[PDB]
Amino acid sequence: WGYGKHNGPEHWHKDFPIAKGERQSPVDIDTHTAKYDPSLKPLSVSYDQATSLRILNNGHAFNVEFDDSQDKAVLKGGPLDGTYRLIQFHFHWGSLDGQGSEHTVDKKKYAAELHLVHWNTKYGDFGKAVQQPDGLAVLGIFLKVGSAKPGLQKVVDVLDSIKTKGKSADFTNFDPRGLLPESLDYWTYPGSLTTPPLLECVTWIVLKEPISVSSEQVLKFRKLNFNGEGEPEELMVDNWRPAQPLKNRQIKASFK
Ligand SMILES: NS(=O)(=O)c1ccc(C(=O)NCCCCNCS)cc1
Ligand SMILES: [Hg+2]
Ligand SMILES: [Zn+2]
Repeated sequence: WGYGKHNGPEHWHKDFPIAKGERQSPVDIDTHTAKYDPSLKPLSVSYDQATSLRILNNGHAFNVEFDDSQDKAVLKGGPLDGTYRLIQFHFHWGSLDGQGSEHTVDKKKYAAELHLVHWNTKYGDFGKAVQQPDGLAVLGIFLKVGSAKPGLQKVVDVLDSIKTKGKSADFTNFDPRGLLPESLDYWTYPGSLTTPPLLECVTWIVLKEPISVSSEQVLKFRKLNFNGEGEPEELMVDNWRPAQPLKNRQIKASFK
């Protein structure tokens, strides 16, 4: 599977039937139809004792992995019940600034979108979490083009080393707090993974406030390769899945 005409999102259903399920992601967030929910508690993002380990190019994006063998960088509060451990984070971006985010706000697409992945600790491990309806919590954050995001340059500078599919490199002491916007106001709804196996186990928390990154910083994302070393070069761009039908679901807001 991939993002090409012949193996892109419109073909995924052939191997992963759930692609046409009842709670798939991403989706369009209709701000006026969203319901401000007063019962929603505050989001509690605790990244102070976080430990990054490696950065890897998996052929569809690059993942910064974290040591989740202890509660070090966790997510809780908001719509969640229980603690979720941060396992990794990746992005989805476009070939042009006007596209790239998976989720959209009133049909508006951003240049990229960050996914901080967390799994519910009551299920023992990531593999067990994906066998549960409330197994994962992904914190989504939109990227717009403007000023440079300082907390992003360490990531951007390492991309030279992970150009092709399969490469990785040590990436310790990275602080994910530098990728968070000032506000934690969010939209929340029950969805899925946006890439196969597309399992429906995610409680999506998409933040209202976007972060800014320079034009220079996004380009470097576009220099990565989908292919491995010694194969025709395919620039890793447009690695995003379009909005899916909302169906019998309502998006709730933490603000008004
Ligand atoms: N895009 S996202 O943040 O929603 C997202 C987050 C995590 C994964 C992930 O871990 N996929 C690997 C599936 C392993 C489970 N074995 C099932 S067959 C995918 C998408
Ligand atoms: Hg699930
Ligand atoms: Zn993702």
